[PDB]
Amino acid sequence: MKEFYLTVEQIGDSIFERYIDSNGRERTREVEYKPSLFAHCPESQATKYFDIYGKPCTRKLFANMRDASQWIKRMEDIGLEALGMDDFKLAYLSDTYNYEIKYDHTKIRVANFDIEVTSPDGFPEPSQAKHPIDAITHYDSIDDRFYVFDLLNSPYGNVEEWSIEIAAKLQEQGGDEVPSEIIDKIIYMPFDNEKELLMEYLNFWQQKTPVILTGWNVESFAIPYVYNRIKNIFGESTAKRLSPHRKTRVKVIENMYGSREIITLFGISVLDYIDLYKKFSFTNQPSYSLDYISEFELNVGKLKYDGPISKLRESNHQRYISYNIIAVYRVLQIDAKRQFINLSLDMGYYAKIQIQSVFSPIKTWDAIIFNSLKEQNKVIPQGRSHPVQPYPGAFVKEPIPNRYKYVMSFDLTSLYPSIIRQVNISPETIAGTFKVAPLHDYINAVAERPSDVYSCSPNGMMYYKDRDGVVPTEITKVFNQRKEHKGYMLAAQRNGEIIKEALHNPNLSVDEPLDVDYRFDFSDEIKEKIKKLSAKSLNEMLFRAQRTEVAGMTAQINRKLLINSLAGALGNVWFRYYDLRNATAITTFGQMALQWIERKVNEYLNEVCGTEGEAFVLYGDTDSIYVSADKIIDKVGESKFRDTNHWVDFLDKFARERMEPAIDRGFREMCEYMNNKQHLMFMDREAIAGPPLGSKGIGGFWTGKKRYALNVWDMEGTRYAEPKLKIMGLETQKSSTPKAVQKALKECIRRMLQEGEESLQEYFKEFEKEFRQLNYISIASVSSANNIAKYDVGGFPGPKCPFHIRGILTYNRAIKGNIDAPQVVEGEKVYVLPLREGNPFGDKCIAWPSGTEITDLIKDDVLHWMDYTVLLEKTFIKPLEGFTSAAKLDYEKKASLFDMFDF
DNA sequence: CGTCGCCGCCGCGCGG
DNA sequence: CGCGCGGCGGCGA
Ligand SMILES: Nc1ccn([C@H]2C[C@H](O)[C@@H](COP(=O)(O)OP(=O)(O)OP(=O)(O)O)O2)c(=O)n1
Ligand SMILES: [Ca+2]
Ligand SMILES: [Ca+2]
Ligand SMILES: [Ca+2]
Ligand SMILES: [Ca+2]
Ligand SMILES: [Ca+2]
Repeated sequence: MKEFYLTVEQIGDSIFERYIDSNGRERTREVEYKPSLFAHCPESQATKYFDIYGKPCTRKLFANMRDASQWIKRMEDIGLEALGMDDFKLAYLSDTYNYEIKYDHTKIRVANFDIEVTSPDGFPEPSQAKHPIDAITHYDSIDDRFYVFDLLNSPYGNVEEWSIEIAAKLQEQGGDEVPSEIIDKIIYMPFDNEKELLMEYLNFWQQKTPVILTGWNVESFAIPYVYNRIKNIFGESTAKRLSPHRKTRVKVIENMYGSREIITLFGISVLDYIDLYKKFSFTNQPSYSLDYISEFELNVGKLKYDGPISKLRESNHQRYISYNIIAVYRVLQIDAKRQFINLSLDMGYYAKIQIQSVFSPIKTWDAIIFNSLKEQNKVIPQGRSHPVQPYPGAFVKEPIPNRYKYVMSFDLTSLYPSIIRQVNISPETIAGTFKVAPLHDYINAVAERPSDVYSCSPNGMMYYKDRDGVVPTEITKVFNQRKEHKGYMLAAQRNGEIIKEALHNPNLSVDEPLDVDYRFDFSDEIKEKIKKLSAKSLNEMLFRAQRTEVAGMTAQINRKLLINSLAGALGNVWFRYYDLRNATAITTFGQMALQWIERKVNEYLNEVCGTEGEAFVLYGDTDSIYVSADKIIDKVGESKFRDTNHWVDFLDKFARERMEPAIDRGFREMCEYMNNKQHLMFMDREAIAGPPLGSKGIGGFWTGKKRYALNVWDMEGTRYAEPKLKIMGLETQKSSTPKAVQKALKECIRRMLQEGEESLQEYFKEFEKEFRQLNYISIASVSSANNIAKYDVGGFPGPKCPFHIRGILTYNRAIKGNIDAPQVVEGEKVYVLPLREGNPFGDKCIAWPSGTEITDLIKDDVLHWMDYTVLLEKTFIKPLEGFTSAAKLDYEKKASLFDMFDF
C-alpha cells in the first residue's frame, strides 16, 4: 500500500512523525528536516521558482529549522518579504507525501475514553487533580475492545469488583442494561490502589498509543486531569509518557471571558467529540451534557441513578462502572451515525495537515493552496499584518408582512464558491479596477459595461480571463466532492419517502429488510418488493435510509462549510490570502445577482400574466428568491385540480419548463454584462409551498426579514408523503425558546398553514388551559452565561445587568457556601425561569446549569414560585401574536352578531 | 484566527 | 408598556 502519516510535530530541529509504512505497520521516525524558504531575485538569473504573480524567486535551503526561522526574523529587520511555507511540518508533509493520500482507517488507532473522579468538595478541577482517579474506560478502535480500569480501594471508599453478569442484565432485573453487543468486548481490570492503576494505564497507553484521541470533554477535563494527577503523584516525566515523543505543553486559550489551560500532547491528535459536534452538527443545543446529546442523537434514555454522583461510587459501584462504560460507547454510537471522525480524516489527509487542524479552515485552506502551488513550482507569499476592517455582505429584501398562499422558491447552487469560479477571483488573478456606478445601475442594466477585456464584479474589481486562479481551481475540486455526497443524501431522502408511503399499507408476514444501497434511487424491482413488506422490515429499512441520509448530510454540508469558509477567510486578517477587494467582490456580485434576477423574474411573470409593475418576488435573502404562485394557480383555477399532488406537479412543471429557462437566460445575460470567465449562476427551483387542496390553511406567512413559515410539499426533488413545515427564524427554531413552547408554537403554525383560523383558536384555547401542568424544564428559557463577573456587584446585579445574568446571580446567592451545588460555568448554558413577586430568592428570575435538574436545595421553592403567567406571555403569546397579526389571523375568536341564538 | 445581516428581549432613559 | 439605542444572544444565509 501507499504510505501515509498519522501525526507530525516539530520539536526544535527535528520532525517527529508517526506513520503507516508500505506494509501497514505503524512506525515512528525523527528527521532532521532541511526546510526551504524563498526570496525574490533579479529577473536575469535562471530559476524554476516563481511567486504567484510570476516574479522569479531564489530557493534558500537551510541547515536546520531554527536557522530558517531566524532568517525570517532577519528579513523583517531588513524589510523584505520572506516567502514560502513557514510552518515547517506542513512543508515536510508536502515533501514526504508528494501524491494524493490514500489512507486506511483500519490502521489508524482511534481512542475513545472517559474517566471517573469522586469528589465531595465540589467540581474536581483538572489543574489541581487532588482526588483519586477511580475509573477509566478506554476503547481502542483497532482491538475493538473496551478496557476498563477500576479502582477498588480509595480514601473515599473501598468497593467490591464490578460484575459483568449484573451489568448485562435488564434494569428491571436490577442490572445496568449495558448493550449486549459490547459485553463480549469488555476487558475488565480491577486495581488495589491508584498508583498501580495509573502505572498499568501508562504501560497500556505505551503499547496502544492513540493516534486520534477523542471522547466527551476530554480536552477540557479527562486529558488534563489524567496528566495532572500523574504529574502530582509521579512527577512530570511520568505524566509526559502520554506523549509518544515525551513532550507536552501547558498552554492557555486566549478568549474574552477568562482563561482555561489545556495540555498539548505532541504526537497525538486530540479531537474532542464535543468540539467536533459543535463545528459539524449544525445544531445549537440547550445542553451539551452527554445524556442530553445522546438522547437527541440516538433516542436513548438518560442514565438514571439516586443521590449525587459524588456518592455514586460508594453507594452503587456496580452502576458507577457500568455508566462509565456506557458513556464511552455512546460517543462511538453518535459517531457511527454522524461520522465526524471520518469527515476529519478525509479533510485532514486531503489538505495534508495535522488531523486536529480540521477545526481551522484557515489552516486547512492554507495547506491545500500551498500544496497546489508547490506542484507547479510556485511560491506562496509571506503572511502580513492587517487591521481588522468591516465590509458588506449579502442582500436581504424587506418582505411585506402577510400570509402567502402559493409559494415557489428558487435557489442558486453554492453561490459564493460559484461566484469565485464565474468571476475568477483569486489573489493572483487581480487585473485592475474600473469606475464603479451605483449598484442599482448594474442591477437595472443601465450602467456602462465594466470591461471588454477582463472579468468583473460590481465592486470595481477586474480579473484575468486567460487562466484559472488557484482559489477557483481548488474550490472547484471540493465543490465537486460536495456535489457527489449531496446526490447520495438526496437519493437516500427520496428513498425514505417511498418507505414512508409503503408503511401506510404494511403486509402481514415474517420477512427481512432488502439489502439495498440507499445512496441510489430505488429501482422498480426494489419498489415492488417494498410494497410487499411487513411494518417491522419497512421500519428497519427506513432507519437505514435515514442513517444513509445523515451520513450524506455530514459529508456534503461540511464540505459546503469548508468552501464557504474560504470565501469568508478572504475577509479574515490571519488568512495568508486575506484581501478585502476579493471578499467584497464576491459579496457585492451576490447582491447584484440576487436583485438582477428579481428584476428578471418579475419582468417574465408580468409578461406571462399580461400585467405591469406586479411584484411576484415577495422575498429574497442572499441567493434565493420567493415567488408568489397565486396567479399561476388561479389562471387554471383550483377546481381543475384532482388533489394537492396535482397542483404540486403543475407548479413543478411550470418551474422547470418555463421559469428556469427564463432564469438561465437572465443570468447568461448578466455574465456577459460582467464579462465573466464562465457562466455558473445556476438557479433551480427549491420549494413548492401551499395549503392542502380544499382546506382553509393559509399556506405560509412572513413577519419580516429572516422570519417565515411555509407548508412544503416538495423540496429540491423530494416529494414528501406528508407535508413538511419549513420554518426559518421564528421562535420554534431558537434554542432559547422553551421546549414545550417550541412544540406548541409549531402546532399553532401547522394549524395556521394547513387547517386555518378556526383550528388555530381551538388549539390555543386548550394550550392556555393546560399550560401550568407542563414540566418546569420543558418551559424554562435557555441562554448562554457570558460575563457573569462583569455584572456581579457583591452578589447583586450591576448596571445594565442582563435578565439571564440576574438569574445566575440569584442562583449564586441561593447556593452560596454549598460545595455540593452545581456551579454555573462562565460561557456555558443555563435554564432560566421567572419568579413571582415576594419569593424567597429576592429577585424576579433564577437560572441554573442546563441539562440538569436544579439542585434539591431550591427545587421545591422554584416550582412553587415559578411565574407561569409571565412565562406564558413572554415566550408563547407574544410570538403567537406576532405570527397571527402578520398572517391577518386571530388566535382568539372575535365576537360576532351570531352571539347569541341559543339563548 | 471563515464571513456579514438582522432578528427579538432586555435595561435604560426617556417621552412634556 | 409607549419609543429608540446599545448589549446581547442567536439564527439565516
Ligand atoms: N455559513 C455560511 C452560509 C452561507 N453563506 C453564503 C455563501 C452561500 O453561497 C450563500 C447561500 O447559502 P446557502 O445556504 O443557500 O448554500 P449555498 O448556496 O452556498 O449552497 P447550496 O444552496 O447548494 O446548498 O450564502 C456564507 O457566507 N456562510
Ligand atoms: Ca461521569
Ligand atoms: Ca443556495
Ligand atoms: Ca439546490
Ligand atoms: Ca403493502
Ligand atoms: Ca439559500
